Amino acid sequence: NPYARQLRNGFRWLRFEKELENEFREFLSWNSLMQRRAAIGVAFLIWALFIVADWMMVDIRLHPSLFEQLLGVRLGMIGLLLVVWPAAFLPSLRKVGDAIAPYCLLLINLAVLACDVLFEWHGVPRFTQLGATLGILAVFFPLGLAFWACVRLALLCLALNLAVFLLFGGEENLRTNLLNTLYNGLVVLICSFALYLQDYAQREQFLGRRLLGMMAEQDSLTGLVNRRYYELLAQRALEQGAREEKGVALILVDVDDFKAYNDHYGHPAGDAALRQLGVVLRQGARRPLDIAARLGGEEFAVLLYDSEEGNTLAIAERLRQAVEALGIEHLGSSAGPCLTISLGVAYSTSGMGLDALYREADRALYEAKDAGRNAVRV
Amino acid sequence: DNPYARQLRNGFRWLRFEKELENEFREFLSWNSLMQRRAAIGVAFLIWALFIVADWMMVDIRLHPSLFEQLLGVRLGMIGLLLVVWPAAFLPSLRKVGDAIAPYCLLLINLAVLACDVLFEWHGVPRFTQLGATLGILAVFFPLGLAFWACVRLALLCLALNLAVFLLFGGEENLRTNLLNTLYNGLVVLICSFALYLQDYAQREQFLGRRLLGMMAEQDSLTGLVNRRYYELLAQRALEQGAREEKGVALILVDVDDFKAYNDHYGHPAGDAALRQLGVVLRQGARRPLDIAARLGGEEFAVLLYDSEEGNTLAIAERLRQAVEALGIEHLGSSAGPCLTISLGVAYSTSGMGLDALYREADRALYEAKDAGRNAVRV
Ligand SMILES: Nc1nc2c(ncn2[C@@H]2O[C@H](COP(=O)(O)CP(=O)(O)OP(=O)(O)O)[C@@H](O)[C@H]2O)c(=O)[nH]1
Ligand SMILES: Nc1nc2c(ncn2[C@@H]2O[C@H](COP(=O)(O)CP(=O)(O)OP(=O)(O)O)[C@@H](O)[C@H]2O)c(=O)[nH]1
Ligand SMILES: Nc1nc2c(ncn2[C@@H]2O[C@H](COP(=O)(O)CP(=O)(O)OP(=O)(O)O)[C@@H](O)[C@H]2O)c(=O)[nH]1
Ligand SMILES: Nc1nc2c(ncn2[C@@H]2O[C@H](COP(=O)(O)CP(=O)(O)OP(=O)(O)O)[C@@H](O)[C@H]2O)c(=O)[nH]1
Ligand SMILES: [Mg+2]
Ligand SMILES: [Mg+2]
Repeated sequence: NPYARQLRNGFRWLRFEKELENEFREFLSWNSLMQRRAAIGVAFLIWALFIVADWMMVDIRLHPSLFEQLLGVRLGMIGLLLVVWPAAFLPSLRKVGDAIAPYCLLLINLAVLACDVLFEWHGVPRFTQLGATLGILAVFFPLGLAFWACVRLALLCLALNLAVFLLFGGEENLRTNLLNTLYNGLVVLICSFALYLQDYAQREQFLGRRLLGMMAEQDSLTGLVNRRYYELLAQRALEQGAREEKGVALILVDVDDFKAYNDHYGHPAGDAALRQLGVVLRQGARRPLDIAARLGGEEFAVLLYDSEEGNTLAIAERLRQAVEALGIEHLGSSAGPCLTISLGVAYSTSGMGLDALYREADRALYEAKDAGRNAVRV
Repeated sequence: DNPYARQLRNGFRWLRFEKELENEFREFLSWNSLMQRRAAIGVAFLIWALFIVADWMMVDIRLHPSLFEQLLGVRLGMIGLLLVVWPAAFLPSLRKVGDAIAPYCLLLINLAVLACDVLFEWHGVPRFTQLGATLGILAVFFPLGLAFWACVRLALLCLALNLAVFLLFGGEENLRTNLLNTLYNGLVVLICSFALYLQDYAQREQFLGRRLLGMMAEQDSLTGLVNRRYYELLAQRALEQGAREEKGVALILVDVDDFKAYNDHYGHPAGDAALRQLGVVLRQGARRPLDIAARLGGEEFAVLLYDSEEGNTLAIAERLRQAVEALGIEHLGSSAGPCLTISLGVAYSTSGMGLDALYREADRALYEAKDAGRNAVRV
């Protein structure tokens, strides 16, 4: 089981196998549709709050040109925010949003510094140094991106935020911006702790549900289908077979003389071979809508879909030969040097239930097992 | 079913478990969060040390020596507080004490963040690191192992102090800057609350899943009592323990008689229905200490007994046989009575004797009870 082995060996440093990671990314994108809706809404609200704050804070009568330039930049992203808005709600193109989400964030960061880079252009001192911080925290919003995607994005944002102040506004406020950029560095580090626990929990919650579902779908010792799933699926198979008007053939597999194997070879060794029986039974089960299941204990049942009586006899004979050709020693057998297998085949028609076919299948094995080696009766 | 499975099916939006589950979860949270306190103490010591360096970096000691001294006293005070709480957090013996002051420790850190600022306006010097108050809020969201609502209510209280101190002790010269920064900090809390919710929700589902996955796989059964493989581990351990203290172990196998009639006349859902009442009445009849009851597979089950004599084993076998006989279930196809009949086989084990020998004797008596018209118990 690919899911089980990933959980056992651990997934530290937050990385799956190539196929599992691709499945996880689809899982991440599927469950982050609601988060994208909130992220677009909050970004529109935040930038709207920036505009009203700027107008009510800076005087226009003395610096009208500065106000006009700032107002153009802010509305520019707001209009650009309404053009990426149709690309985040339509499910038809949600895939492209996985690659443009970094584009839609770093561009927002670009405008955050653009508003400040104009206060010193017009010779007006700043009134809030917390603008740069809110652009950085937008990176950590849960847009369904991975751990390393968000982390590498904020670090790039941090570098660009530091760069804009070094080449601009020189010999003025340099100490206060460098400290604020340094303070932001701690902001990124603190948020990295929390995001790590989020992504680690998310992956191992995804791994659990896949493993839990598979475990209930199959049995444990072998890879066949457990009892309660087999009953439900066979009823669906019978209903489907009646819908398309074609008979369903049932063949049951039973091991003969298992006390001798148990008491002479040991309890763990006696059925250690059960997996070997499972694989050689499964390799003979490759047809479409052809199932392999264990009914609990020594006896197994496999269901054939759209097969004729000649085919059922042919496939039953070769699997009996195949298990005989395995040649596992079993000294207590009265029908051969090695362990022997009994088969019982029954045919089911449309509108005829599971109970009747099982009744029509059991005594063929009973008449075969007794006074018989590996005989098969229809 | 399981309490863990019950919660998962019910759902846990708003992040609240049952009282017993939440107490287990909180202990689970504290156990796994022990490593996080190592980093939390490290960063808080490092951050406050860096605050001291920054304050001395530019503050004019010549012009304002009193301001520098007062700030230096406050910052070293919490570092002293960090060195007195540090021995109370790394010791596993009082880990409950270590997180008994976690809201207390964070609030004090927030207090010094504002106290090392308001003194700038006390001495008439404009501040230079308005971002300082924000760092006192982000400390609340550090993964200290607290619950979701504990962190959320803590940061909101820290938000209140920022607004209160700047409106009252913040004078009137830099107010318009203060409310803007406090309003921006409100967005900081809101943004971090989104990520916090996903963290706690993802964590809680795992604990329900891990408890459910482990218990269903290793232990228990879908309808029965215990998995066959786990029964084998217990039986080997019980035999090893029994041989160590030199006492016999009694084994009893319970079998259903004439099950073909029940299956083909009453149906499969009736057949598995007969199983689960059979399981519960066998479970209620198994109350001895270190008593193992399991579903081996198919129709037969085995119960393991520790420190019992032949008379007790025969006595308990008879009453459960009468109990299941007293249970009125229509099994009209029976050839041994009006209702379904149950066969039992009891075997005794000695010291240093393998499970195959006792199992062979146990089933041997079972068939010799079967051919005797059922309803028989043999040793
Ligand atoms: N059982 C749990 N283990 C957890 C939980 N959170 C973290 N961990 C542990 O985190 C481990 C991840 O590997 P590391 O120790 O390298 C992770 P790091 O040291 O960077 O941070 P922690 O996750 O705080 O240990 C993993 O072995 C888990 O046992 C949790 O909620 N439950
Ligand atoms: N290790 C395991 N042993 C099993 C399992 N299921 C059944 N058994 C063992 O197999 C036996 C039950 O099957 P039967 O007694 O009907 C075996 P036998 O081949 O003699 O039956 P017929 O061929 O129908 O006469 C019994 O010894 C069980 O302990 C299993 O999943 N694992
Ligand atoms: N299968 C997953 N569901 C998730 C994940 N993250 C969030 N959710 C969903 O979160 C939901 C729990 O919250 P509610 O249903 O009350 C809606 P709320 O807005 O509070 O949460 P979200 O649905 O996460 O926005 C739940 O239905 C999940 O489907 C995830 O990683 N996997
Ligand atoms: N509904 C279920 N039927 C089961 C289950 N396990 C076995 N069986 C049925 O039990 C039958 C196997 O034969 P049994 O060992 O029950 C023999 P029975 O008690 O009918 O006759 P005696 O040998 O005279 O005691 C067969 O019809 C199986 O389908 C199970 O978990 N559920
Ligand atoms: Mg058999
Ligand atoms: Mg029987």
